[PDB]
Amino acid sequence: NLGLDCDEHSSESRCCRYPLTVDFEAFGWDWIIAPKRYKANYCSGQCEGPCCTPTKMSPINMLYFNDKQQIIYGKIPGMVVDRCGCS
Amino acid sequence: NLGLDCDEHSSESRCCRYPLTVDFEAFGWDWIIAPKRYKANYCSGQCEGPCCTPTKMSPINMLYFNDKQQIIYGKIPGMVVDRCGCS
Repeated sequence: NLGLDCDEHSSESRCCRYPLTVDFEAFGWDWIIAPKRYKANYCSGQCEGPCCTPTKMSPINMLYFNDKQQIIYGKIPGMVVDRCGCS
Repeated sequence: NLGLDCDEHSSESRCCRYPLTVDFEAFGWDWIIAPKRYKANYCSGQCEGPCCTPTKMSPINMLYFNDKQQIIYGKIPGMVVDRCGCS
């Protein structure tokens, strides 16, 4: 398979990956220590039914408080869109 | 500029980003606690300088020992190839 990577304001119409930064403190996800922000990206474009959606995801390593007075470092899956495709 | 994202054995001749897993444990980089391996990717393909090279990079968050008996969590830049292009 083949994926496409675009900038914002590109003229590509096909299903493409675009940049997007997620900001945990902006949503009040207070229990996260780091990172406070990260580039998650997102998918958009014509698939002409099938739609443009993540076909590959990658993890990020996070430092956060849990429910049990612990601080966790852990690899959290499914956090970054690595590729977009029609499905 | 538009980037392409390939699987291994894709048959694409153009400049494209391919998957690649870096394994710190395999190279004995013993000051790194986590992650022991991660998806860095790489760039390969024809550009008809111009050479197929990374054009966007992403960090990873790492846990490691330093020179001063300390354990460090930090955002390490330039660790993941996010986009490949001809330049």
